[PDB]
Amino acid sequence: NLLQFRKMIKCTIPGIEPLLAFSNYGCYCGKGGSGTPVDELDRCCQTHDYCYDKAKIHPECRGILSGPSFNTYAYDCTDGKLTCNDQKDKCKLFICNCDRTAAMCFAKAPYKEENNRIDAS
Repeated sequence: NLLQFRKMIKCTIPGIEPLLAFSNYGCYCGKGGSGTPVDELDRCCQTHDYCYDKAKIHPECRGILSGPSFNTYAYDCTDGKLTCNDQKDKCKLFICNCDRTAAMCFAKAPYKEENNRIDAS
C-alpha cells in the first residue's frame, strides 16, 4: 500500500521525506497527466503509474483490498536494499516490485529542484 511504498523510497534514500520531496514534482509524480516526462527520476513515476494500471488489471488480483493503493504486500528493508518476499500471492508479489523498482529508481536517478513546482508541461 501507499504507506509501504513510502517507506521503500526511504530505505533506498535515507534522509528524504517522500510526501515532501517527491510530491508535486514534474508532471507524472504529483498528479499524473501532463504529457512528456522531464527527468530521469520523473521518467520513472510514469513507469510507476503505468505499473499500477498493469497491476490493477492483472488476472491474479481479485479479492477485497487488492488495488495497488490498498495492497499490503510482503517485503523487507535490510541494511542497504529491500527485497520482496511474497511468493504465494503472485499479485501482491507483482505490486511490491512496482514499488521496489521506482523506490530503487529514484535512488540513483538525479533530483533537480529546477523542476519541483512547474506550471504546465
